[PDB]
Amino acid sequence: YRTRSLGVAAEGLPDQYADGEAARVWQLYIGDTRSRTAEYKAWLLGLLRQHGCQRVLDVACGTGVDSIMLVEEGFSVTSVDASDKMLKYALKERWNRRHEPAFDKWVIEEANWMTLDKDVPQEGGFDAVICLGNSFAHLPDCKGDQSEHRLALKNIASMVRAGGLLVIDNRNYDHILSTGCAPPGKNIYYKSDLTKDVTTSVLIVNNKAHMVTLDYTVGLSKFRLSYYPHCLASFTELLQAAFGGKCQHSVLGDFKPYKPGQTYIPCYFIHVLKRT
Amino acid sequence: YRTRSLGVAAEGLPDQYADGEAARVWQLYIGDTRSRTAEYKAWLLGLLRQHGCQRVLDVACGTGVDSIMLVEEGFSVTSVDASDKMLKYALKERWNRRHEPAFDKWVIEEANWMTLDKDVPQEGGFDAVICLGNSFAHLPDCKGDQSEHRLALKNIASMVRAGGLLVIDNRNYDHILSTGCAPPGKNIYYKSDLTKDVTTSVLIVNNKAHMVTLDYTVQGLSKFRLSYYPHCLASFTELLQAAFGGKCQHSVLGDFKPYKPGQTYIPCYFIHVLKRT
Amino acid sequence: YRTRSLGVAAEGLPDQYADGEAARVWQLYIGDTRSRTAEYKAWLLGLLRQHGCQRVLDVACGTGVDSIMLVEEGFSVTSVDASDKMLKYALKERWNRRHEPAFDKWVIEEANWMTLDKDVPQEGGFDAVICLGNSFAHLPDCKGDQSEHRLALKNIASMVRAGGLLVIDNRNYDHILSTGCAPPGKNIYYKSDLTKDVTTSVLIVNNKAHMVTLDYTVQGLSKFRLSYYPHCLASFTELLQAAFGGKCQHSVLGDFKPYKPGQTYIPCYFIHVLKRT
Amino acid sequence: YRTRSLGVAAEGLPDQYADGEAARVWQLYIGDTRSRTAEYKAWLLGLLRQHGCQRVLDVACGTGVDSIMLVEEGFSVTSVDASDKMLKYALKERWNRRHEPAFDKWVIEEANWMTLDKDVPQEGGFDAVICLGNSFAHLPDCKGDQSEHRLALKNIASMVRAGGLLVIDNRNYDHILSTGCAPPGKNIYYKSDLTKDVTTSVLIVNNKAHMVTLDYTVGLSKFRLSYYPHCLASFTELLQAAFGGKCQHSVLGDFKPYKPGQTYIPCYFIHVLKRT
Ligand SMILES: [Cl-]
Ligand SMILES: [Cl-]
Repeated sequence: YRTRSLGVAAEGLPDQYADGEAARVWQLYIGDTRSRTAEYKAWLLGLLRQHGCQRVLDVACGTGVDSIMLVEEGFSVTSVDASDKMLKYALKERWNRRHEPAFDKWVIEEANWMTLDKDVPQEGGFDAVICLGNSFAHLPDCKGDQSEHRLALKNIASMVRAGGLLVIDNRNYDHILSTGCAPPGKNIYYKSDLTKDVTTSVLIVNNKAHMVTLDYTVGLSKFRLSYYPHCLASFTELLQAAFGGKCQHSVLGDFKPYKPGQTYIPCYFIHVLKRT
Repeated sequence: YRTRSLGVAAEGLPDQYADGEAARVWQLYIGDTRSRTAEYKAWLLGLLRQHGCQRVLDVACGTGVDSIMLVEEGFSVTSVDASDKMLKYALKERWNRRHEPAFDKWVIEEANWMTLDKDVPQEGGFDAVICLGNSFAHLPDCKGDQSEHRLALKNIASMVRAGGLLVIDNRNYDHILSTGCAPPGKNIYYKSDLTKDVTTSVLIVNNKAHMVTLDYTVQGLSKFRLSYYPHCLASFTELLQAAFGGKCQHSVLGDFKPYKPGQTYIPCYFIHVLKRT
Repeated sequence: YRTRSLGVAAEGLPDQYADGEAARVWQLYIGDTRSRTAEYKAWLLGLLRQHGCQRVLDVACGTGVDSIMLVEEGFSVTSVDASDKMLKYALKERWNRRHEPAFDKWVIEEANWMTLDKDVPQEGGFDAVICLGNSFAHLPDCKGDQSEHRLALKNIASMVRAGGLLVIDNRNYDHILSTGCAPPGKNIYYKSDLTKDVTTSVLIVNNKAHMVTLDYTVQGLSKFRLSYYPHCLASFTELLQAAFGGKCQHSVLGDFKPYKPGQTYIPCYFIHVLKRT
Repeated sequence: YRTRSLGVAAEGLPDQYADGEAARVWQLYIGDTRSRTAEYKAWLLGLLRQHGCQRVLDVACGTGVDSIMLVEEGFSVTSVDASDKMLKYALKERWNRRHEPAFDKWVIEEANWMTLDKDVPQEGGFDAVICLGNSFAHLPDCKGDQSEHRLALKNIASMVRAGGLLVIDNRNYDHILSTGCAPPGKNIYYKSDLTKDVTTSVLIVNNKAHMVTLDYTVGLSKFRLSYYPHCLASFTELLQAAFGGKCQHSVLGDFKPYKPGQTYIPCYFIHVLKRT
């Protein structure tokens, strides 16, 4: 005897967990990203312009910060996320700036990886599809095999029109697994000026890493966030497979070309594929 | 071990209970409100215009259907709700119509009854504040006295300018308690063309009704639960007076008509109009 | 992720909720039963001996206080309960006194009302089956008709031999519903010397009382919750007849005395004695 | 609106989770131990007799199987566990055999590691205290440091009278961690004739192993059980510390003397300490 079904709202009632002490701290986290690094912007703009990208799909746009840059830089952006809770902030921003012609043109919609094909509006499909900030790692492997990772990837891939780009990244889980730590301050896209401590939890199921759970401490309060530990060799194969190997594929480590065995260990691997 | 804290989202992940069978059926419920009845529109519009209301605050605006009407009729509307889940549909609509001047001027924001004074923007406060559709009954009495009902009301009241209206209703809980049924099809504002069954659950705590919970089945057969505080007429009226310090004129309608104690016709909803003096 | 499945124990680990604040206060409640009133003993012993009862089945025996009396008075008692948590105290007692011949002969076993026929050992079935202290009211009506009440009763009935008694009671739910209070200090079997406050919660589903839940505070101030099905007198009586196919004699006591409809004195408990014919 | 507080029972009502599909399968597990191995009995009896043990405390006795043997072999046994749910089976057995003088004399009681000193009845304290079958591993480290392991051990230690034995064991977590598997069929005390599959989950917190969770499949149904991963070097130190190093201490691997670096890898380490 819950008083309302899980997931139903009520006029003038806060949705189920809005008021919780973890939420009102999680919103500090979701919004401490207000400091794009110079090196990131220079790289992304550089790559999209080099390949002649005009219409861009930004998947898992979150508060839309990456999208907002693209809109400002002259691109034709549609931005999607599954989370209403975060999409709300992008939608807000668009609205304040609804008066600027670029922002009138900015398309923001709900979409889920698992049904991406039905969700997104376009015809032709995009010049580039970007999925940056390690968002793909959010997707759990509940099934057991990786049948959800395969389907999500093939849906994102399908968004890429012949000669177009998929630009997608993962935190260096190779390094994470071997040290057993996901330390703070390592975002290459946005730098935080927030002090944090992180507890790293690695879950190994039947001798295969299966989840990395981060317990953040940041006025002092706790939130939890969880990740699928994508290893470089494996993620690469997953990406190829989404295209049927009809793609060229290169690997960056922190925006610079990556060579197996190099001495510098990157915080993130960034995969750029062009559909052939 | 939860893999994420309750109430935290993840880029590219549905928020906690979005895909549950009760949710994707609740959205069917919450978008039934699509057939405003003729005499509702004619009464509301008539009252606002009788008292010269221009600036209107719509509290718990839900998908914003009542607000959308007001904007379409020329009013200066601001619309609030605590539920992001619902405010989503209103914001959507405004966006589609952002091209019509009236909709550019429509203000939509997050607010909670418990902090309404801080939350809403304005100076100095509305011609009329409308809270209709029985939303106030959504607010539970967790603390046990009715201390929360007192504060909410007092906050809504405070939005009302000198000379202004508070327009606020309740389903007829007197009738509900005495027959122990809150049956379907009774909405006087929007008529459903959806078939439903309702189970009605009345909770009495130490001899005072404390909660009415409704378990809907809707016709693909699916279920959801929604809960209410049972505001009786004599009580709610006192509560409303108290929100104004009695410095108000108050009258009671039953289904849009003047209501008289002991009349034979039993109204589905009581609707309270108060003017601040 | 739970670290162990719900309901599995671990060598050297307390079972799931043993150390919770409500448990270690519930045990204070469940061992209040330590002051049998004089007129209870005198009525029970009197009835059993009037009808020549030797072999007795005590159903929901809890800590076994009623059973311990019967054994001490010379009866052939078997005692059952579904709750391991409670059966623990009875088993303990038997063990301490395992040296007295009467206690060597006392049978104590696990049984569930839903399967009572399979569960209890015997051939051919008891002189009297006693289920007293309002335990039957513990059984919820989850399925909605009273199908479970029917089966339980029918199972208990089946334990009764030709010529035998079923002795079974209910707190007076008629009174409870009509005043909306189940107040403390009313036990006619055991008197507490413990101070308590009770909150009474009545759940009505589609116009039929479906549950009474009691939230106790006990005087170190601690809280626990316990729930009951509200058996009304007219109804429970029909249910009991039906368990025997009407092939039974039935009478109703109010607090150990013959009960007559419309009398002025309002009993705390109704106690039903039925003899199989 | 739970209808009754968590952990309260009701005359003629099954305690909270008794009826669950995991429980009625867990009882198959708790009772598939009806086949003591010959080698175990020969070792334990041998050791207790060698040191002249008469009064024995069996901690975490579970269904009492080890205790029942001791009672049958002539010892003065008191047997304790925290779990009513399992203690119930020992108590049962005693009762059926209450007629045999040895079983009249058998003391069975409730006790918790954390308060063992107050819980157990004795004066002098025991000739040997046995905690076998890997039960100590059941005790989680919720605190974070190992302050509960330290207190439990010092309580068990305190049960041992001058010149007496603590005999206590752990599954080989060294091996478990390094292979990432806790496979079935490896009990050296009791052999199962039950077919099982096990999923092994290792949880590493801040680079220190913290939990091993076993999901059993055994008519096919699932239960879960969890363990603290005690490593040999560390557990040894913990045991010494419980005595203040005023103890001699040897290590067996599967009942045979254990030598660091030997080629045979044991399933269990068994610690025998004598208080000096
Ligand atoms: Cl107007
Ligand atoms: Cl007798």
